[PDB]
Amino acid sequence: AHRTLLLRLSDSGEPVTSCSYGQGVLTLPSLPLPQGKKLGDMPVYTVKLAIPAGSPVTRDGLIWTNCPPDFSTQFDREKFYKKIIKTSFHEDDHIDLDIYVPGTYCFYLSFKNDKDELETTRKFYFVVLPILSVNDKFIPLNSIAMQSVVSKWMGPTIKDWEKVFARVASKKYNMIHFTPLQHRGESNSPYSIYDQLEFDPTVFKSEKEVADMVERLRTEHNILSLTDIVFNHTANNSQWLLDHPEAGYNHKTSPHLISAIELDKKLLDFSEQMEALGYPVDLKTVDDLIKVMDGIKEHVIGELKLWEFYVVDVKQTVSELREKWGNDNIPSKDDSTNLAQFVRDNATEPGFGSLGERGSNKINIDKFAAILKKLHSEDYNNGIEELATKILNDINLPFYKEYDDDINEVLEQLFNRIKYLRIDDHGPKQGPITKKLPLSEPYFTRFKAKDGEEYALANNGWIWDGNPLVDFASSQSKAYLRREVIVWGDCVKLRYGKGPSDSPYLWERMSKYVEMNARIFNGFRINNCHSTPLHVGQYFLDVARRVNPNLYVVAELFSGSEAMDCLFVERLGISSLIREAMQAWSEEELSRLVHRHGGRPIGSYKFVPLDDFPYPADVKIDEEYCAYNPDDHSVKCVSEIMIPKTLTATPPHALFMDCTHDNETPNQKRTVEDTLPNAALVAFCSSAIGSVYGYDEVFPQLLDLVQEKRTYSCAENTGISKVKTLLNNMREEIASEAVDIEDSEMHVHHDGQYITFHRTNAKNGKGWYLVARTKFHSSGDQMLPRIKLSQTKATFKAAFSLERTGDAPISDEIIEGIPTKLRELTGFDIGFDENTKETSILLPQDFPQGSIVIFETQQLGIDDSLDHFIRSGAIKATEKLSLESINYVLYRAEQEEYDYSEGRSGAYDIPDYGKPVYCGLQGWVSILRKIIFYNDLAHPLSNNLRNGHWAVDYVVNRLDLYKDKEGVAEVQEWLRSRMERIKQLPSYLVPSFFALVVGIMYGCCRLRAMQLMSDNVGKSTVFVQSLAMTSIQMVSAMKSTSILPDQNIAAMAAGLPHFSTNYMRCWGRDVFISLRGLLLTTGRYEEAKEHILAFAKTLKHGLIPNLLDAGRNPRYNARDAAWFFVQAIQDYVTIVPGGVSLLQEKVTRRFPLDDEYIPYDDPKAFSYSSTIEEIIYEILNRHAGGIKYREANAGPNLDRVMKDEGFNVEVNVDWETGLIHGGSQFNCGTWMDKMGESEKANSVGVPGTPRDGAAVEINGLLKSCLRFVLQLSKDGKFKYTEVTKPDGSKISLSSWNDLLQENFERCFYVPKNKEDDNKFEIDATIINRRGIYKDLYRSGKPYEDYQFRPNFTIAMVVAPELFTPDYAAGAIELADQVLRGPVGMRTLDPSDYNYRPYYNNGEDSDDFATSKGRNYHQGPEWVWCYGYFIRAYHYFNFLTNPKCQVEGSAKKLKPSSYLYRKLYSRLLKHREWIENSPWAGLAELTNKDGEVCNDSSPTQAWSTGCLLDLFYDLWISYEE
Repeated sequence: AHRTLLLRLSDSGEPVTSCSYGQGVLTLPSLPLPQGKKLGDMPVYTVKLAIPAGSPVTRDGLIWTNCPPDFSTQFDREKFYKKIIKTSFHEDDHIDLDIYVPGTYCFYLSFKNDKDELETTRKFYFVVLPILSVNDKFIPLNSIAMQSVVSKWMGPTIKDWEKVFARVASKKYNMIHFTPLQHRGESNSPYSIYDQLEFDPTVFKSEKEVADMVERLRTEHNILSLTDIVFNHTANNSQWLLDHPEAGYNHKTSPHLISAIELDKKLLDFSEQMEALGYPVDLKTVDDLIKVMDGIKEHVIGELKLWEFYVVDVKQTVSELREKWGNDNIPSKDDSTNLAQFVRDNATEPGFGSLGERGSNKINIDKFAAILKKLHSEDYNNGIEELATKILNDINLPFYKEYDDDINEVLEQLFNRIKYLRIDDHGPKQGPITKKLPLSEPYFTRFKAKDGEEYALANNGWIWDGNPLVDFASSQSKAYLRREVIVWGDCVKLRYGKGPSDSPYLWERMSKYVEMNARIFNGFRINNCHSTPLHVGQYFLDVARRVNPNLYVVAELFSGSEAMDCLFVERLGISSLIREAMQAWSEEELSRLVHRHGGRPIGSYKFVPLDDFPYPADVKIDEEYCAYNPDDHSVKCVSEIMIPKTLTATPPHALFMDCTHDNETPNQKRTVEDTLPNAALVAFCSSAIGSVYGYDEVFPQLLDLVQEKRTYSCAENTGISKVKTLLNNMREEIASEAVDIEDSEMHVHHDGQYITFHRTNAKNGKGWYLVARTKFHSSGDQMLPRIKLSQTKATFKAAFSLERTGDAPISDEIIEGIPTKLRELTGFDIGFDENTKETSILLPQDFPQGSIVIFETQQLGIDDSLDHFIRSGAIKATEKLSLESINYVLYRAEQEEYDYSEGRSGAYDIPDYGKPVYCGLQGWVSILRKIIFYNDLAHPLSNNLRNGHWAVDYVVNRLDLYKDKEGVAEVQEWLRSRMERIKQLPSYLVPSFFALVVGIMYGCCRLRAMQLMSDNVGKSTVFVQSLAMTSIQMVSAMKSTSILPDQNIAAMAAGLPHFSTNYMRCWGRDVFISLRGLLLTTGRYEEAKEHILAFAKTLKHGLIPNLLDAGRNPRYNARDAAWFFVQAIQDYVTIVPGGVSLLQEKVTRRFPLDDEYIPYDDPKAFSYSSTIEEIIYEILNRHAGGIKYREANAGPNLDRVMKDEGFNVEVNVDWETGLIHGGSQFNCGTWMDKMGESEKANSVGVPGTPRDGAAVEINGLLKSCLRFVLQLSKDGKFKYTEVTKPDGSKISLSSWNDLLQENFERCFYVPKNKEDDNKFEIDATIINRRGIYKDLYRSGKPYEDYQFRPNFTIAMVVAPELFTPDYAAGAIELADQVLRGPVGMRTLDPSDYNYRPYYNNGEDSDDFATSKGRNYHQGPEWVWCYGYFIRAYHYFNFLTNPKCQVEGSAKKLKPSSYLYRKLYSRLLKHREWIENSPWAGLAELTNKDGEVCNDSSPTQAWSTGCLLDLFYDLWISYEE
């Protein structure tokens, strides 16, 4: 059915962590194959790789992976396959990795660098666990009970072994771990193997014998099997070690140990001659042990040549010097020792500073002459002897000090270990000399080979602390020399190299040894895996997995850190890590160990796709979460939306051993009674568990793996066997339903000698409660407090006490255990309050140390059908939503909610935190995303969610205000029914289920939006869809305002929250700048029409107003609005199908045509009907014919700081140029309309940026309007070409169009060369940078004409014909370098003297430029200008730079990856902003260089709509 996981990658190809579970590994969940199918019938898993659109990796990017393409292909580690990344700037690309067989797979990405070079990412591994079945019943990996048994002590025959099998089968273990079942060596240690390719001839002969015994275990006792595999060493007496001695580190293969060889055999030569030498041998004399090796200083050290291994032979070099004296970096005595080291780095020969031969380090005498020729006496006798001798002696000064530090560690390590082995340090074991025991532990197992030579391999062991990853036998280490090796004489080196080329027979023999056990057993076990080299373990485990595809791997892995552990688990394919419960020194350490492997906290948050995922409109869905069948064994999606289960790093699985075959007995470390609680605490952990044989049967002491020959007793059902039968059988009931990490929860408590373990299943509410009194020591009576479980019922399951009945039987042929009584306990009182639904549990006074009690518990209100009810129905509930109604479910600012609630409601106040930014689900999701990611159950929202049901009912009771709107009623009922069911749960579970219901409904709403919008939005990246959701944030119906004076309908707000209510909401300039991005790009055609019709009614003076008071008394101080309005009409007709129908739409006009007064009530309002066709011409003709007025109701009651002359602004056209002028020095007719008001700074009524005269945007939009109506008349959709002049003259629209074409660039452009200043009208006394397009033509203050501002880019976008390309490309490149901030566009050139980029509206200081906000447009970085900027930056770079073009499919020149990369880099700060903002949008304004402006509006309509304009450009022109 559906076995697909989603693996999202970053912009650098790295996998993204959906949750923070800690340092982990991309492990895929162990699940049964679909019923009936077997390996190969279908992909076991499919990893969906998600690559971000436009990321640098997509540039000629390839997905490499070592995953076989099909089941027929064998797995090769280093054979990677190619996958083509489908590059797009809008849509992410998904690439499936079909996996047919378990193993270790990895992937990396190759792409074209920014340097046009090739680059590669890291290799990223993910493991697919094996499928463990016994007959035809699936064994989940975390339900494994492993009994580790040792072959030596199981008996003589196979039938004597099957007696042990029947005993562990009664204890209901399902896996047996075999110590190496092979031929042992001269020590009978199970880990020193004679020949790895034959089994113990005492027990088995052929492979068939051991293989049939294993298959008998599977069939008769339902028990699987695995074995220890030894890679690091072999026995010291192997007949194949005589044939192939190069398999170990010898003087040929590893020459550096030659010095260590001659020191080890300098002790096997002294330990035998230890009568007269070292005369007091076994005399236990601490005050004479000095003398014991004070003579060794001369017995070995003095007889080892002062060690020429380091030191250059001084006189044998002067001999070699005189021998061959005939054949500008030179120092002198002035660099005393640099002269010496000059030879060390310029005159030494291949192999210096290198341990190997006795005379390995030497000198190059043939070029020593050429160097010494450019020196002193060209004749040796003259004292060059002593000179070179000192030069050489100076060279050997560091080697001598390297020697003294070496020797000190050689003997300091000796007189410290000699003590412990024999002398009573803490563990005594005396002994003088022999061959069984010597003086020095053997360091180099020596023998004679079949080639006749006397070889010298060595043993292996473990240094105390030494990277536990380096080879002490390798040349990098000096441990065998300085005697820093704790050796095992039983075992001998195994020298693997960089591959099979360094030791061919060793790699070939271990290959057939590994695959021999892989044919038989279900898996392996690797002791000291951290010491086996990585490339060695990877190869042989891959060979094993080719034989046994379901190979289960256990490893005792204690590397340097958790990261190194995860890397080994990643690459090797380890399926389980060994944890030892006996390592806990105290009760607190045991509860902490139990805490790590117990599970997740109770009431943990559940993952959900939120506002960080793409929501493709064309997505498959489980309409009622019902397309699942239990026999399919599919991994389930989170909700009705079929976004597959996420693949995230999880901690490597664990196999918790209450006691291994290497650690001491409970009897030894603690007491015998601790065997019962220590095993119960381990068995309650949500992982794999195991135990050594004898732990359950309470053997007295740890069995010596080397010496002991006694056999396991046949005494059945001793000690814990009865309890382990109960525990293992209980875990078999649980294993059927528990699946993933979010599905098993835990609470663990430690109170003195008691440890509480509460195991809970998060799906059904079932659980187990374990009370375990530990017996680390007999430490007096201790009473445990009353146990209180909230909203839970408890049931007694079982209870036991373990008591010691005397000491252990002493025998010489059986290993018998300490007698133990197993008494069942009673007295536990379980009280249940039928009101508070609280269960109390009291322990009885007869509960001695070493006892346990188990309860079956069930959380109230939870059943198996809860998860289905919460995850279903939400899509059908959103079926009737609309792009308007979604605004009331997801957003609504607090002021927006007061509008509907008359100021009673508002946003929920989270105590100790505050209120969510929106009232709807977005306000919750913005807070919940970080909470779920970190499982922050301590967050104030998490605390409040379990403290009461207030937030639960707040989500449902809000929608009573908007119940009548489309689809809101059914959305509320879904929330009502689900939240009602949630309140019936225990309090501590409410937060997890609250965030689950909210996220599910939020996802269904966000998907509903993408479906209602157009394809370009509904198929794009998260960033584009996040931008598009701002359209829903701003378009809402209100009560206190609207866009129509008669009705309350949807109205685009300027920004939230401060531009949302009353007249502060609608602004004509803001509406029509954002109309194309928020409404046309998204597909809201009918809503964009309503806004055009609404403002068309409010035309006066031939001008569209900025401040719209819903069409009653609007403010007409906007010289910009009318041209953004007539441009939006052009954008409407260009995009909307059948958009020319808008021109003949008839709006009821309002204030009379003759620029009359204010009669909203007088019947002269609903009077002269006007079509959009005549409204456009009414604007074009009224500007040309001349306008002269003073604002209606002029006086303070409109602008109480504007001056008397400021109220009479006006406008007309200079017909020698054809462009529009207007404004004055007391004006603010443009978008930079900050009016001063500071009385302490003396600026009341002074505008900060009046833009009088020819504005670039107005003239650019005018040219766009003229070009629009000209082609419109060509198609018979515009009747008019006559334009009246104040006198009465007439000019055709084409002539006015050509006038700007001939004169616009002439007036505004400032040429780079001083030569052509005589053509572009420039007074060079007032100029700053050339190559710039002007900001204003003939303004009041002429220096404001030649200022670098982002406004000229509006003209470049709407009227590109006005620009010669080379001038426009160079001018916008300067803006990229000078005026472009990270998110906003600098409103004024930083090099200017008026540049103040910090905006503070409350400043009272006496600064004329900064006080009370005059800076508003003189430095601050605005985000919407960035949209118009990057739109033209894309356009003119695409036309100018040849690097920005590449071949177009079917011959249509498209942009290049070079340009897409430059566009993508400039939007990263925007995608970051909308990602990490409580308001899901972009700010209106930003202080200098990205600094947050507190006074800026957090989400603005035209800040995002201008970015959506860019994406629509790239889509509508290329993506066809």
